[PDB]
Amino acid sequence: SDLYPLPAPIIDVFPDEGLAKDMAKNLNKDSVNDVIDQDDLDALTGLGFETETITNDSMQLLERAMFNNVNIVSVMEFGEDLTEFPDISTIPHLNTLFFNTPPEGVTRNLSLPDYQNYPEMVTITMSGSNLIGAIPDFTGMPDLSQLYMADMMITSDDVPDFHTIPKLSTLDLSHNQLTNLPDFQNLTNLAELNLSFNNLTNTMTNFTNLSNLNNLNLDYNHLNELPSNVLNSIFIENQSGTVPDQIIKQGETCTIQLPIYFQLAEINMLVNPTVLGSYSADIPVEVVTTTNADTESITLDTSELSPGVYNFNVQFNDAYPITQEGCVYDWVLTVN
Repeated sequence: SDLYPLPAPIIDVFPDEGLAKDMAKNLNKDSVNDVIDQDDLDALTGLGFETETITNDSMQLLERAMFNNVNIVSVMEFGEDLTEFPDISTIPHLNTLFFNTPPEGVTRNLSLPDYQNYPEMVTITMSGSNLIGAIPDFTGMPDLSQLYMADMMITSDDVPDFHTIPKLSTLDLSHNQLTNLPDFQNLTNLAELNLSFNNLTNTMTNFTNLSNLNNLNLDYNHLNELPSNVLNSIFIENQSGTVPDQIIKQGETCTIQLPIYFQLAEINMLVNPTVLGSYSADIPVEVVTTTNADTESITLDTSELSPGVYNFNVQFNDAYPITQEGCVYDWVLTVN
């Protein structure tokens, strides 16, 4: 069944320099010429890989040995020609697959198979590498409970409405460029959903069926308004957006709508209640600023301004040391 017969040298069981070297290290043997038996493999519970010459093809050579007790695989370092960890039948009890993120300014690409041979899989982590294609709607991992796919250049078309992973409690899609999200129908046990550092703008999906959600990280997105069904679970400290431009007659005040402020306020997620309305100049110019909760509007006293074109903003949740951006919303106000 492809299984090389034992006893035999590592380099003969695993006929690629890179893979053999790593396998030597995994088995605690000094040489790729060192002889291994089945007991040596039965004692393994984890497999690390770091030699960058390993390819998708080389890594398949792993189905030449039976790994009865390995429950974790960790790709700590890897080259361009390793683009996925394969779907082999020799790791029956694998619980965890982990790609470490590459070094600084090092681009790697990874795809994610619809794995059939790891039915006991619980955690997958591929963060830090560009996703090739899309995330499959997984069929063969009925116990998958954590999935980390941050910093992969994921777009909304890459994310399916996952049907066959009902036990998932954590999902990390942070540091991607998501503009929209599926309203998930069978993630009824999802507890944590991380969507920080994305491109969610104005509004997003108001999740109908996330029965067990505790934590929805929306930090560093561009929402004007938060999804009411999951408000308790939201965390935001920073947020940057715009509100629509306006034209007013000289001497009038300016009022904007901004439900996010009062939503955050309601949920005790404002570090600092004060709102600072201001327009730009050599040094930015402050203006008196008040909040009406019933209309979820903020009013700026723009009544002293001469006719012109003004780059306005509102700022709130400022607590410089620990926030870092605060919440900001810009717009152009024309006064005539």
